Amino acid sequence: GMTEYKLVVVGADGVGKSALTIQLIQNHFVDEYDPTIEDSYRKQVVIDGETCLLDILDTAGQEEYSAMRDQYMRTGEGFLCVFAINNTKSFEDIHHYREQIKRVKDSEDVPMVLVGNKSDLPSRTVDTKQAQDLARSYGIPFIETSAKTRQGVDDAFYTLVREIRKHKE
Ligand SMILES: *N(C(=O)N[C@H]1CCN(c2cc(O[C@@H](C)[C@@H]3CCCN3C)nc(-c3noc([C@@]4(C)CCCc5sc(N)c(C#N)c54)n3)n2)C1)C1(COC)CC1
Ligand SMILES: Nc1nc2c(ncn2[C@@H]2O[C@H](COP(=O)(O)OP(=O)(O)O)[C@@H](O)[C@H]2O)c(=O)[nH]1
Ligand SMILES: [Mg+2]
Repeated sequence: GMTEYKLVVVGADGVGKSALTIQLIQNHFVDEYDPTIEDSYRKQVVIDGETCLLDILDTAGQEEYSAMRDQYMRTGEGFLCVFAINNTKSFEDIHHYREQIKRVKDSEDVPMVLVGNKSDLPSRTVDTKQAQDLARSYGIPFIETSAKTRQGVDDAFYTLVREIRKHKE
């Protein structure tokens, strides 16, 4: 049977959650995607020789801590916590997203990857060392991405699948 991995992409508005998801799905950079569209997209991929089905939830809805929103986020097996390297506030929000994931999954060990997006841009405000160190503090991997150039896109989603595999085993 083909294993399906449910991946959820989270982070502050405008960090590039949709552009990253669409690069994985379409193999195309989409600079404009309605910031309110929250949807799931599937793609069959080969990761370490195993053909698997990715189901990616690209988050966008209003901040809401209700039984309904918690249950929808709880379907995720692994999470990408995205910030933009030129937006300090998005990096400073990361701990909130991790805390909410741990809470809905009722687990101290949820497969997770820290993603520093917009790596193509020159006006960086978050040092790579600070981002590597945040990931080190949590015991999770860190991946530098650009949805514009496709830098790190497969690395981010594929590392998350590998983290899910380790957790299940
Ligand atoms: N974009 C904009 O403002 N978008 C909205 C929609 C999402 N959103 C938001 C804000 C937020 O803020 C916290 C960091 C902060 C801490 C104190 C309370 N608030 C104000 N947090 C979230 C958020 N946090 O967790 C989520 C999840 C989707 C992550 C996975 C786990 C769970 S479980 C659960 N329930 C939820 C939820 N909700 C999550 N989301 N979201 C702000 C703009 C762009 O304009 C430009 C308009 C500003
Ligand atoms: N230069 C650059 N712009 C990006 C990148 N990813 C997203 N963007 C831009 O950032 C803005 C928000 O992207 P979007 O995917 O809508 O973010 P979301 O709200 O997290 O889904 C848009 O203007 C995008 O063109 C990237 O890696 N590089
Ligand atoms: Mg979006």
